[PDB]
Amino acid sequence: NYKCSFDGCEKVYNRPSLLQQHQNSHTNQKPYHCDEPGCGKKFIRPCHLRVHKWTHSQIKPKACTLCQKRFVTNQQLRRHLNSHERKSKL
Amino acid sequence: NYKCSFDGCEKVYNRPSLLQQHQNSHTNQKPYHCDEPGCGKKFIRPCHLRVHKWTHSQIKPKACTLCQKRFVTNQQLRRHLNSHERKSKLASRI
DNA sequence: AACCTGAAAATGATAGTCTGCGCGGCA
DNA sequence: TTGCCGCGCAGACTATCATTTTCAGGT
DNA sequence: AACCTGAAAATGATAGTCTGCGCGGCA
DNA sequence: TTGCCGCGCAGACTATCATTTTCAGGT
Ligand SMILES: [Zn+2]
Ligand SMILES: [Zn+2]
Ligand SMILES: [Zn+2]
Ligand SMILES: [Zn+2]
Ligand SMILES: [Zn+2]
Ligand SMILES: [Zn+2]
Repeated sequence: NYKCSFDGCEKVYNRPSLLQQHQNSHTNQKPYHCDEPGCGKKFIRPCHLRVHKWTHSQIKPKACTLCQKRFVTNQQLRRHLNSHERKSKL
Repeated sequence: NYKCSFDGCEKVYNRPSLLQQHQNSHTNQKPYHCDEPGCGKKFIRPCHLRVHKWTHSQIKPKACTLCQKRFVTNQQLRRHLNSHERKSKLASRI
């Protein structure tokens, strides 16, 4: 496997990529750049950037059947629907 | 909560003791010493020493139902019983 | 009331971890 | 031709925290 | 064969992390 | 007495590596 050389970490990952992404956390390195005009945000991991890029699309992917609002994560949508339900109850 | 001030660490623990024990990693400190004649081993955490002290005690805690041998960790005993099972099965197939 | 005010909830963005896939390399 | 393995990839989750919006209390 | 010999397995010790408990301090 | 909150401990775990013992290979 692959272990972290950091002073007191002692973490282990089963892939080189995972170790490099973990180590970028100690070195505050964010290889994955948003190629979007005006953003210049950077991220440790490719998933983080794949998700960030949705903030720029005019129409966000996940939709609310009720209020037509749109969202990015599933968790965003579920939290929003639980707010709708808690609101109905009141 | 409790965060590590060390550069680029970014660990977090929910108790002072936990933070202090992590910080023993940076300072290479082993506060908890074995008070046993001739041992003089040292440890980062109190649990590590609580576990070590069993090596000196006359009766180890975990026992084997089969061969009566005794052990320290549960993992030790689980592994030993799986050795018993592998051997019993292999000779039973034979 | 029509106010404010800070608390409470919603919303938004982003960090780590886990699963399962395909794809090349190896034997 | 094989599968067998190491590996990166893509997407999911939870958790965290900041930023906004709502909300209730007192005034 | 009964050898050795190195591989594989057993065994032992020790690092970090997670959960649940009781325990004291308060308000 | 309520709990509510911090807090350290104990038990449990995973994982790693060192040290011993077992076990087949060729001889
Ligand atoms: Zn690390
Ligand atoms: Zn961007
Ligand atoms: Zn909605
Ligand atoms: Zn640290
Ligand atoms: Zn000792
Ligand atoms: Zn036994």
